[PDB]
Amino acid sequence: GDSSSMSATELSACKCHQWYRKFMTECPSGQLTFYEFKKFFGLKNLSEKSNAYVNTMFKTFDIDDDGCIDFMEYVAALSLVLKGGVQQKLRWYFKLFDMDGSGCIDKDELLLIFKAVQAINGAEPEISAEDLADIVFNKIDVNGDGELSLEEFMEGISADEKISEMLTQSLDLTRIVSNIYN
Ligand SMILES: [Mg+2]
Repeated sequence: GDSSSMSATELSACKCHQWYRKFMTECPSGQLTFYEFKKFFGLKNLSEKSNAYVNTMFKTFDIDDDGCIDFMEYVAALSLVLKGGVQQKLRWYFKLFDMDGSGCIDKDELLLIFKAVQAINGAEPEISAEDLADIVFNKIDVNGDGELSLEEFMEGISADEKISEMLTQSLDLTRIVSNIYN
C-alpha cells in the first residue's frame, strides 16, 4: 500500500499470515470496515470505481454475516488466494456470490452482487459478472421459481469451465494491488 514504499507486488506475492497476524496484533476489534480496508491500501479515494470495488469486494468477502471484515474473513481470503488447489477454490467460490449464510439463489440479489463485482471492471472488456450471469441463466432453468441451487453452480461449472476458470482467474494479488495504485 501507500506506506514506507516497499515493493507492493512482491509483498502480495509473498503475503502469508503476516497480514492476518498483523491485524490481530494491531487490534482485535472483531470486524474491520471499509475505512480499515482503505487503511491498508493507499489512495483513500482514487476513484468512484475503486469505491465500488471495495463495496463489491467487501460483499464478496463478507461471506459470513455482516458487510465488514470479520475475524477469519481476511485469513480465509489469504488462505484461498494462496496457490493451493484450483478445484478447492471453486468450492470456496460457491459459498460466496450468494446470499449471506449460503443457501439457494435467485434472479435479483445475485444481479446486484454481480453488478458491484462487475462494477470494479467491465464495459470495454465486456467481462462483467452480470453479462456472464445472463448467459448462465439461459439453458440452466430448473423450475418456475427461477431459483438456482448449489446444483446449478456446480452444474454450470461441469457443463463448462469458462465461468469456473473466470472466477479462479479473477482472483489475484498484484493485479489487485497494481489496479489500486493506478
Ligand atoms: Mg462480512
